[PDB]
Amino acid sequence: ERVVIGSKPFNEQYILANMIAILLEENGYKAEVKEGLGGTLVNYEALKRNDIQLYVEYTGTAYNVILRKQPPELWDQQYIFDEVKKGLLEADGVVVAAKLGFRDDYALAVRADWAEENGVEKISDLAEFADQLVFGSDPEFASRPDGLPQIKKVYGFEFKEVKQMEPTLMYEAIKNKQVDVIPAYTTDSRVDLFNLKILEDDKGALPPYDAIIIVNGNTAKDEKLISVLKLLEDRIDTDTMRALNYQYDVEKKDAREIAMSFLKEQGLVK
Ligand SMILES: C[N+]1(C)CCC[C@H]1C(=O)O
Ligand SMILES: [Zn+2]
Ligand SMILES: [Zn+2]
Ligand SMILES: [Zn+2]
Ligand SMILES: [Zn+2]
Repeated sequence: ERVVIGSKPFNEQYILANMIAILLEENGYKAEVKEGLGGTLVNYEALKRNDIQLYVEYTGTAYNVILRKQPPELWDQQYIFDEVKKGLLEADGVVVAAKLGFRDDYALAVRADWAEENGVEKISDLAEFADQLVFGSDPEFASRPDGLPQIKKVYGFEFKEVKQMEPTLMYEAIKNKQVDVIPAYTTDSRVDLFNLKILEDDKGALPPYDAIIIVNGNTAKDEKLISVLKLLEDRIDTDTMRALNYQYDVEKKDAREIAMSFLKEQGLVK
């Protein structure tokens, strides 16, 4: 069988898509990573129509963006998981094959020297300044229901200007003062490297984003394939994902080679 794996445009998507490809290839499959489709909704549409067979999604995204479910009073990681697994199955036959073992959350970040000068530590501290700050979005956060609309609704403010750019460009943009705030990805060590400060989400606006492998209904009938995917259950924690991402964004290593090195070290390929 030919297995096509989707990807959103950033480090860990490339790495994990290649890591899954390698594992599937080791178990008799022909696997390929498909790049360039776009973001969340284009990948999920492609999965439903069988253009792709699986990709790496996140619980909070599936809940808010795909299932368009209503935020509960308090975010609970396992509740959101349980409802995404039920909800994806009920709606489109999509199966949650595995939990990878890490969260990659959106977290609002600013420059650390500015934050220290202004006593900013939490998102609600931004209220004073927000209408004078430029927001640098990735392709999705500005328009997603759990993005800037959710910050507006929960915290009661909007930024002065919104610019959108591909995910990896956010970190240099804020460092170089092209923007003042970004929805940094928490598995990206460029937050520390470029002297940025992640702010506490003190009013609990944003959900947990636990990485999960999702598979379309027809592909999931393949029990051998599902069981290869489950070899990765809980195997990748946040510090591991961050290390691998660094090898991609800073060391400029090829995603296939980063994945291959990890699989060998963990004994998943000999
Ligand atoms: C992983 N996230 C929740 C944070 C980074 C991009 C977004 C998503 O891919 O849904
Ligand atoms: Zn003002
Ligand atoms: Zn588990
Ligand atoms: Zn670890
Ligand atoms: Zn070896």
